[PDB]
Formats: sequence, structure tokens, C-alpha cells
Amino acid sequence: SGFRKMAFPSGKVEGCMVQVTCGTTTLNGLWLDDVVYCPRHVICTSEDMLNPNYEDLLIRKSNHNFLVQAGNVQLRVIGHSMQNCVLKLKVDTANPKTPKYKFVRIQPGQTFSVLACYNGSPSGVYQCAMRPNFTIKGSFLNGSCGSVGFNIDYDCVSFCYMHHMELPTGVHAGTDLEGNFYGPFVDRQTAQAAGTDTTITVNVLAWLYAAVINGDRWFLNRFTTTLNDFNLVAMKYNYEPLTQDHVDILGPLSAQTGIAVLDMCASLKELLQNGMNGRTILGSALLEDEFTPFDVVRQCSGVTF
Amino acid sequence: SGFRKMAFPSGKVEGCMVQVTCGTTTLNGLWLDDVVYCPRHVICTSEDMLNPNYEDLLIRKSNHNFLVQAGNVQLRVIGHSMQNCVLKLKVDTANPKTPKYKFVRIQPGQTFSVLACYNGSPSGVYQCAMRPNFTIKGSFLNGSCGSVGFNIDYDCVSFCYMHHMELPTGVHAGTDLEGNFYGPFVDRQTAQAAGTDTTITVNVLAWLYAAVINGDRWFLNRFTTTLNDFNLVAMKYNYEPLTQDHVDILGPLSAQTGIAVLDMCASLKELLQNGMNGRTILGSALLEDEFTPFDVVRQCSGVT
Ligand SMILES: *[C@](O)(C(=O)NC1CC1)[C@H](C[C@@H]1CCNC1=O)NC(=O)[C@H](CC1CC1)n1cccc(NC(=O)OC(C)(C)C)c1=O
Ligand SMILES: *[C@](O)(C(=O)NC1CC1)[C@H](C[C@@H]1CCNC1=O)NC(=O)[C@H](CC1CC1)n1cccc(NC(=O)OC(C)(C)C)c1=O
Ligand SMILES: [Cl-]
Repeated sequence: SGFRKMAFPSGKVEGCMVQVTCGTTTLNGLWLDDVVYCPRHVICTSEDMLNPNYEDLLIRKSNHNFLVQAGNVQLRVIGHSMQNCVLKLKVDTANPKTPKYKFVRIQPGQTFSVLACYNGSPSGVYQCAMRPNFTIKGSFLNGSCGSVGFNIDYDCVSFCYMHHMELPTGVHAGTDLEGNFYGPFVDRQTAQAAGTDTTITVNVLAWLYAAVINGDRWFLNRFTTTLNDFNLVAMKYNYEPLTQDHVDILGPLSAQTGIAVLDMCASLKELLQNGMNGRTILGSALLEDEFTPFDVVRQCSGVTF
Repeated sequence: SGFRKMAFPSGKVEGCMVQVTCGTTTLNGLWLDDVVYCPRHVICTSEDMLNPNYEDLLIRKSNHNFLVQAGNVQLRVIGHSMQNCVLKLKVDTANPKTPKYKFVRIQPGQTFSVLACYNGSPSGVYQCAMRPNFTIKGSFLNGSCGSVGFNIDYDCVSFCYMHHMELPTGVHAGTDLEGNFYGPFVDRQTAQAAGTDTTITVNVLAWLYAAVINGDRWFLNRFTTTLNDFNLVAMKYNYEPLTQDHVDILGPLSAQTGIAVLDMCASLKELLQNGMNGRTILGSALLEDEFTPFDVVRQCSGVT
């Protein structure tokens, strides 16, 4: 009973957060086995940030220029390399709190938990989606760089995001853990703009199913729609196209509620055309698009880690 | 920048969660030093639940009847006692991951993080406010009983909530860690219902300050209101009276933004009377009342 934006328990990731210092710049690192991952811009001065030549700045660094701190303990750096926009610091000590893990690159619309950290100390946890324009709507201040985003599958932590920068209107950009940016962004202090964002239609439908599971039924209408007729209306309201793959993915939620996906689409089409008329769904006055179908099943069925 | 509903990092609490089984009832316990804390209704069959005589039921139990599992390890129960609605199981092993901690009783309008657990395994974390009607708007399924709520202050975990029950309207009730219910609720199967709730005025103002700090400022106006004139309008909308103590508690946010509390109250009065006319504040189409002034300061100033 009840429905909440819910993060993964952060304990497995908290035990991996360290502080990385290079001269005057301090940010967060992820310590897995004997490697610390962090944003490469830890090596820049504010001067360098405008247009850094990262390969050139790193040549000028030595193992000893990297101060890595895990609580009270300094970790000795015995090697360093750059992969894309991340620095990999080889340390002489493997993290005893290393969980089972993998690095994954997520798709727009997929959700993940962020452990917000400052000076290598976990400060807060919240749930985000990769927006269709490859930004995230985060909460990050100066010091938060190297904070990571993740999912848990049972006891396996999938790292999908590392935080690098803030874009116009207070949205955020970062990389996967191989250091490749999500979206066309670069780690430089330079005018950059995200594309126009859109609503994650498959997620809105997942959340209408969550609504029915939780006893909110008012928006259910007597109609069905074709996928074509649905997309004609959705594109008019800056919704992502709904694919057959999306219809097929909503199948289990459809079976749970006895409401055909295209009947739920006809209900969404009416909400977009008519609005909600001052009414709420699951305590929201707008349609929520940061719950995946898996997130809804997770929460409504209580899967654990 | 940016502003999100944010929970505390849950790791210190995850290291305390165990499974407690008595007969066919499995729920969650909190393992601190050599004591496991859980809801006393772990001892009931649904038979027992109409008016359970917990004192009698507990006398009839053996330590052996309490199966306590911490991951792969069974903890030997060597004693049991009841404090209010909480069962205390003495175990032969002190939890080595016991954090620095306190038991606190929170006030209506204050917030805390919930670690939702099933079978002693953490499932998710989210933020809740203790509502003025002593309920919480949580997300809890069968097996969630014994999940706890907490705040972290530096390295100290303040445990404030243990989950016992769901109410009509999809809201939740539970106890502090001494087993005293928040609100007039009782741990038995008897029809029960929350009082009428009210909106936490000081929290809505905190959140409007969070919006301004983040550059969401369309709702600001050149007008001011007296405290009385504010309370005359807002109380018609079922808002808590704004007191001078509330005005003082907002002092840091008022000083940070340079917007006097009674300046900001003229915004809120206009939002209540006219609505948002299709706009959002921090991506919400409604006024949010589950952020305390401390929550906004914490998040906008990055305390760790
Ligand atoms: C990150 O480097 C960090 O936390 N550094 C530690 C102190 C040493 C920050 C995190 C951001 C600060 C505010 N919010 C954030 O998310 N990242 C940066 O400062 C960026 C580094 C560059 C990519 C390499 N960064 C630098 C300069 C400007 C900006 N953004 C910016 O000006 O945003 C506008 C105003 C929207 C254009 C930036 O993100
Ligand atoms: C709790 O005891 C639990 O998780 N037990 C473990 C499975 C063995 C549950 C938690 C709730 C189940 C669904 N969501 C929850 O939050 N708590 C209870 O079942 C209550 C136990 C009583 C306090 C001692 N409880 C018992 C009977 C009825 C109800 N509520 C109820 O019927 O609510 C309606 C359906 C909204 C009227 C209840 O919460
Ligand atoms: Cl809303």
C-alpha cells in the first residue's frame, strides 16, 4: 500500500566512496578491487577548465600527485591511466568492501539511484531517470563530481553513471563508468545546451498501472486505440513514440490489472487531450515519467537485494 | 544546484536488519548490540489478532520459537521481553556493525528516511514526514513490519520509527523504538482510521525558499502580508497556523535569499487563492509540505 519514488539501499556503494585530491581539486572516487575511478577533470586548474588538453595535463602528473583517502586511511597510488573522461588510479590495496559489480551503459528512460557524495562521504540518495535528451534532473553542488548512479540486481551492483557537470536550467550530465558521456556533452567549461526534452511515454503508462494497482481508477475510459492513433496524439504533447517493444514490455502490468495496454493508451490519450481537470493520480497533479515498468513491478511486488 | 527528495545513505541501518520468524509469521528486526527489536505482533497467529493478550502469548513462547537470521547466520535467542508494542530479543552475539545510535521520538512535521525491508533484506529507501495526524505516506507491503525510520547526524543514527500497520487511504502507522505508537493507533486487527490531516505550512515555505535558491522564482511578488492576514487565508485551506517560532526557524532561508518570510507568505497566499495557472515549482504542480527548513539547508549546502 502507498507508492513512493524509491532508491536502492546505498550501503554496498557507500563502502566504495573515497576522496581523490590532485593539487587544489578534491572530488569523489569509486574504489573497486585495487582501482579508483574518478572524473579526469580532477587534474585541471580553473585556468585549464576553459579548454583542457587532458592527455597533456596527465603526462605532467605522477602517482604521488594523487592523494586518495578512504576515511582515515591514505591509499598509495601505484599507477594511473585515462579511459575516455575517467581516470583509473591503481592503488596498492583492494577494497575489502567491494561488492559484486559490473559497469553498464543505460538507455534513455531507464532509472537509477544516485549516492550524492562530498569529500568522499555519502550525503544522500535519490532516484533519477536518463532523460531522452541524455541529461538527469539531479541534486549536485560543487564537490559532488565522481558521485555515481547505480541499480542493484539481487547482490550485483550495476554502475551506470558518474557525475561530471551542470547544464543550463539546473540539469546534469555525466559518463558511464568507461568514461563515455551520455549525450553530446564534453568535460570542458564551455557554452553547451541539451536538446529539448520529451516525456518517457512507456514510463507514464507504467505509472498509470501503478495508479490502478493502488486503487486510483478514475482516468480509465471506455475506449481502446491503435498504436498509430496513440502516437499521433502523444507526439503533439512532446511524448516519446511508443513502440511495439514498449507495448510488449507493459504486458505483465497489463495482466496484473486486467487492463489491455492499448486501453491504458486510450486513457492516456484522453488525459493529454483534456488534462486532469484539477484532479490527482497517486498524489501527483501531473503525469509522472520516472518509474520504469520494472520499477513499478519491483515496488508493487517487494523484490529485495 | 537542483532539488530532489533525498533520503539519508542507508548503509549504517542495512547492517542492523535481520529476519525474525515466530511460527508462520516472518518480519524484520533491528539488531543493535545483543538485542533485536521488532513488532510484538510477531508472536500472534492471525487467530490471535482480534484482541491479542500479548503478555500471555509471550509467557507461552520459548526463546527457541524465535528464528533470527542475519544473512546466512542464525542468531541464538537467549531472552525475550516486551516494551510497549516492541519485542526485545536478547541474542548471544552483539552486532559487530552496530553504529553509534539513539532512539528519538519525532514531532509531526519532521522528516525521516525509511529503509523498507522484506525477510530482513533491504528493498528500498525513501523520505517521509510524520503527518500532523500521526500517519506517514509510505510504501509498505506484507512482510515490511519492523522496517525502521531514521535520521543520521554525522555518524549517529537516530531511529525514530518502526513500521506496524496500514490504514484506509493507503497511509501507515507505527511506533518509536520504545514501542509507543505515534497517534491513537493500537496493534490489533480492529477497524482504525486516520484523523483529518493538515498541510505543514512552515515546510511549504521552506520548499518555496528551495525553489528560489534553485532559480525557480516566477511566483515571487512585490507584496507583503501580516502574519495574522496570512493565517486568516491559509487556515481556510486547512494549513497549520504559522507561528512566530516558525517565522524564526525560516530565518536562515530568509537571510540566504534576502526574501522576508512575510514577503514569501504573500506568494503562498496568492498560490493558494489563484493556483499555479499551469506552471510548476521545482517540477511539481502542487505545493510540497514534506521538506523541513533543515532538509532544504542540508541539500542546498551539501552537509555529509
Ligand atoms: C564537479 O567538477 C565537482 O563537483 N568538482 C569538485 C569541486 C572539485 C562539478 C559539479 C558541478 C558544480 C555545480 N553543480 C555541478 O554538478 N562540475 C563542474 O564544475 C564542471 C566541470 C567541467 C566539466 C569539466 N563545470 C565547470 C564549469 C561550469 C559548469 N557548469 C556551468 O557553468 O553550468 C551552466 C551555468 C549551466 C552553464 C560545470 O558543470
Ligand atoms: C505487518 O504486520 C507485516 O508486514 N507483517 C508480516 C507479514 C507478516 C503488516 C504490514 C502491512 C501489510 C500490508 N502493508 C502494511 O503496511 N501489518 C499488518 O498487517 C497490521 C498488523 C497489526 C498492527 C498489528 N494490520 C493488521 C490487520 C489489518 C491491517 N490493516 C488493514 O486491514 O488495512 C486496510 C486493508 C487498509 C483496512 C493492518 O495493517
Ligand atoms: Cl505535481
